[PDB]
Amino acid sequence: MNTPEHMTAVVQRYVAALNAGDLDGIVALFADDATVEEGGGGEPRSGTAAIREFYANSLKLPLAVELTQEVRAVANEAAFAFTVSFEYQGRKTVVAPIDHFRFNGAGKVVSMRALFGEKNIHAGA
Amino acid sequence: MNTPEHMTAVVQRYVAALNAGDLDGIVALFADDATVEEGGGGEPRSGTAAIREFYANSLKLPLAVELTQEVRAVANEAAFAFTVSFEYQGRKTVVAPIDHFRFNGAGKVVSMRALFGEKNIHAGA
Repeated sequence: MNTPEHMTAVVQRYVAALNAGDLDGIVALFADDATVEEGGGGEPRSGTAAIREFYANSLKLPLAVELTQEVRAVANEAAFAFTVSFEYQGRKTVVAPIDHFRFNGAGKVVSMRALFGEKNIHAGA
Repeated sequence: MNTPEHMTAVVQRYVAALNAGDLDGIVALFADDATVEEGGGGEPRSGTAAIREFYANSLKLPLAVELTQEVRAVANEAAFAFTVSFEYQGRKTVVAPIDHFRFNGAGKVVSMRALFGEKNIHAGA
């Protein structure tokens, strides 16, 4: 049993932890044998240490992360639309993915799949 | 090979066909052995006739359908956020799901999974 309220709060913990650059808090959301994958990126990575590494790379720059719509949560799944903004060498980029989490009866995330393509990356020259 | 431009246009064909109540046009997007599923609804239904039936039910009332953000398309997948609005016995409802399509190398949809929960259903008394 997962509630929609629980899964929504887990998405919001996730978004806030990227904002905070809190890797322990991001990884604590996941089950021990979870996997993470980004749609057009490399193969899925599985289990606690791999998941940690995946996110450490995401965080080399401070990130401004925000949900851009209400979370969709039902049954044991949640999907959400959001943006990740960051600065580098004087240019602001805003990336807008949609991510999908699947939960276990424990309420932990067993899989996260993120989807964004080159059209979802908004940045001046 | 699917392009992001193709998959995005297939999402927009899909949305416009719900608007038009064009069931042939919706079903023509799918592969012959595709499946459709709604997250907290019944089991997945598979193949052309089942898919047709799934949508005929969706269309008993005229639907105003609109993408509410840019489509996310990458690799062979696309996800999108949208709303479905309709009227019944004097009340306007707006439902806001996120749907996920997976494509084959032919460019047809092999699976559509829609996610929305009771918090994504916006309606007065």
